[PDB]
Amino acid sequence: IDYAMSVIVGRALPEVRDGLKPVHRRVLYAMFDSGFRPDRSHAKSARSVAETMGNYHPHGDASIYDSLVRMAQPWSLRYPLVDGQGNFGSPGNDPPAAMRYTEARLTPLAMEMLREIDEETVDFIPNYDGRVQEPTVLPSRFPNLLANGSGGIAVGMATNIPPHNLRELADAVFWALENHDADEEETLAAVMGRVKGPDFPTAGLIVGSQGTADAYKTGRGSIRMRGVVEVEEDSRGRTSLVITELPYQVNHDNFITSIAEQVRDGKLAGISNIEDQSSDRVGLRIVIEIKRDAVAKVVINNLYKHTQLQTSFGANMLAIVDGVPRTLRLDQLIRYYVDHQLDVIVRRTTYRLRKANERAHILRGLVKALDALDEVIALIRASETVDIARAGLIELLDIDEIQAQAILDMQLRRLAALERQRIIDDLAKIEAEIADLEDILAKPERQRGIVRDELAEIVDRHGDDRRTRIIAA
Amino acid sequence: DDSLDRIEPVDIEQEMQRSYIDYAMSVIVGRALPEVRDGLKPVHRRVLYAMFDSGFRPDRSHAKSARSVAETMGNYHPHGDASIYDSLVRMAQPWSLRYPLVDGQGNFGSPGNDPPAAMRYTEARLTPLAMEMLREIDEETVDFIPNYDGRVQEPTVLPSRFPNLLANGSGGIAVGMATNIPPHNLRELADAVFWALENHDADEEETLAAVMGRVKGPDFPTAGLIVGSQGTADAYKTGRGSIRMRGVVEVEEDSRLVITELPYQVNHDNFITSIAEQVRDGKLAGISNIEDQSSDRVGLRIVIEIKRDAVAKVVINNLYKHTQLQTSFGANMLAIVDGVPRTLRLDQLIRYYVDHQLDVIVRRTTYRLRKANERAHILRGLVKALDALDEVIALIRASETVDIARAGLIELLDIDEIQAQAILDMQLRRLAALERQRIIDDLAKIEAEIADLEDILAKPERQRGIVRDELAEIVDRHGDDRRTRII
Ligand code: NA
Ligand code: NA
Repeated sequence: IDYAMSVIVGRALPEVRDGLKPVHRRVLYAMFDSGFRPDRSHAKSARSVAETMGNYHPHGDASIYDSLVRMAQPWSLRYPLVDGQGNFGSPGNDPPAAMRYTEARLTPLAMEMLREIDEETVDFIPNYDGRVQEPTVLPSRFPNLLANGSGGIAVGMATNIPPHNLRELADAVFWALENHDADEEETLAAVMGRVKGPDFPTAGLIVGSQGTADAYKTGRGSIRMRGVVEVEEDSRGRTSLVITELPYQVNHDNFITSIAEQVRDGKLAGISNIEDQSSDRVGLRIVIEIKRDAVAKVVINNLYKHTQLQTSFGANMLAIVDGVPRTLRLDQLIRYYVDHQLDVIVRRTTYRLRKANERAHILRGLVKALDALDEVIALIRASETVDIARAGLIELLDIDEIQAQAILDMQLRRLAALERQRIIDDLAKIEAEIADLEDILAKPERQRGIVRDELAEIVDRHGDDRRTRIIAA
Repeated sequence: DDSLDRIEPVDIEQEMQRSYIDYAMSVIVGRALPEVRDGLKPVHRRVLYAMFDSGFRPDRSHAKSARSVAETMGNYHPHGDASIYDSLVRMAQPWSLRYPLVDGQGNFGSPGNDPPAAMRYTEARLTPLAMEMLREIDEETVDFIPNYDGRVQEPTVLPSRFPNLLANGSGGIAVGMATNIPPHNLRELADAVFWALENHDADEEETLAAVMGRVKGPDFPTAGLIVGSQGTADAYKTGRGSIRMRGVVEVEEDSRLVITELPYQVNHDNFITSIAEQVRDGKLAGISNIEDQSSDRVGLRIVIEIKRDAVAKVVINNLYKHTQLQTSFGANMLAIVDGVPRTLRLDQLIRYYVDHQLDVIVRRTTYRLRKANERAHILRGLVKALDALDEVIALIRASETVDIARAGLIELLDIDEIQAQAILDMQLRRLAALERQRIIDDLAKIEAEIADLEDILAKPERQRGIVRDELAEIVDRHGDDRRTRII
């Protein structure tokens, strides 16, 4: 039926607001709700998988651990959300260890995605069995969809958003925050000016400008990615080619294999031997030894030709906007994100203000009780029951049942001189807070300034240098 | 293993390997078979405890099985959900367990080949009997140990307020050795236990006879009939025996052969299949047609019709012969006692259970006694404060800080820091007339409790009487009529 697709496209494509699919959102939220934060010891992955399975994804589905694992791989995510410990696989064919052998916890950036989620910043909905509530989206204090990108298949409509530099994106966002009046085309230009292009975790080089611009303005484009090969004098002492970087998503093992197989086919003469000298110290380092009668330049170009040393990234900016799949331009992605940020901020202050009032209400009744301490005390001791006392206090002080209950819940230790003053002082602080909150609600410029300052803090702390180099040649 | 005369470097490695195996498998066996005390294997114990720790109690709504499977998987059994759900499911089937521990809702399968629904479609919760297995587990009644990752503690055994191992029985294979204990009647077992409680001085031969006298034999949840006495007796006195089970066929006619019960563990579908596949092979001539007419509200009903020629029950006898309408239960009372597998006699099973019950009770009393004292300590200081209420109140209001107040109170009342902190933690509502009296009354109750507790610790007869009364209560509520009929 019509809702069939609406569900297939839910597991297939990412939301534009946080850039996540239901699985990942569930996993992250589960870890959060479990307290698996960065300032705490890693927890066995089985714990996270289990918390997700029982509350949100009731399947012995391998897709849970698969999501947890992937969000931990620095070669897959430009900005990882999971902090892994143990065997989480490799850029090659080496498979990850079982749930029970690995440990995981959230990264500081992931903590920014969940920031203030308990302050009604996003809409929650009941889970599969209706016992608990789950988030439809995360606050996403940092532009995750564009930062980490996304890749998924729908009914022939598969998304393919590339990763980007956090510092750059933040610049584009800051511009959109100040130029709220601007029109799309005026914005499309400013954002395209700040975001130089994709920034893959694997580094490498992007060759050209067409693919990028096409993607940013038409939501579709072919980006030319190229590995990084160095030329070295070997112990031969002749020439050896050294590939230190590969294009995004290129499997190291499959790559080396294609070279050896392509060679045997006779398609890659000039090559004497291939050897992997990679390591955590040296990083990627595939040494290709060329024959003494060979030109480095010709071998290189033949590599670009017959291997993934040079490959294309087929960008397709397709995301879910209000439950409907859509192909977007960079300016739309940016505006939809900013809108969400603003929505989060108003909702946050709306919530804080409500709770601030409830707090002040109680305090006003505690202060009243203080000004009549001797009376309330005698009244309470004279009362045969707490009910009588509750009723007597309401009458005696002119307060409601909640306020009257707060007084009866008060502890002896709060009667100490400095304790009593603390109640007074608090009341003043709370009233001042309420005012400031009401001010934010009244001024859209204040709200805009808040998202800007908070985002700036985030970029200062977690922002990093660009990895992928753009080559106009 | 092997033998000695070699003097080689390859034989040093051979000896060590044999040693590691012995140690290795001597430990694996501790898992394959059930413990004497609670009758459970680690999987089941973990599942039950997880449900308990989650609050999935009989007095609350069923929860999706996936929740139970998940709680188990993450805290105690991180290997997968297959083994877990299978255990949860098995413990909910009234045709498998004489006394189910899990209360299932939805498709938990059938006595035949119909498979259960997925964990997201079924719901489950603990039965009242399961709640008895976990009774007082939070009062240091059993030894706990850290779990796989050391983040949480898990039980090595459950309090087991009812004789589960003998009640529900058990069947497993560890290392060539496989246990096979049959289920029994709770009311009967309780009688045997009550006897052992009163006749603590009795000897093996006497106890054996006394218990064999109260437990008439296995009582399968699938009812049926046991033919003979040798098998049963053999099992109860040698820990091994062959018990003959028989279905219940009550033939009828037109209007123009009805099997209503099958032996324990006999698959309904496989049974009917064996009949048809054999008949068509001519091996079972004299049968016109088979027909399943069972349904909830009627029960098992397999209709078998004979040819005109033979209206003889000789067809019944041919059934007993070539089908599972009559099959044997190979009893083998093998359980884990102190980490070591052992074949036991009914009296040993009974005494080891009683010992555990007694252990649980003194441990419970010991714990309750400690907590009471800590409680009485606090109360004594709250009462003191009450007798000087006006003073303590003025003192507190005069104190510039809670520290000053804490110090002032210690002096003023002659009490320690803990007692002095309890007073400062006291709430206004506790100053109400009836509230104040409640503190006084409590102190008297606590002191009385402590005394009684200390008494239990001193008297073994009191401890024995406690397990007897509590067990009696359980049998009155959850005990049920016998199902299997003997001879
Ligand atoms: Na008021
Ligand atoms: Na005292």
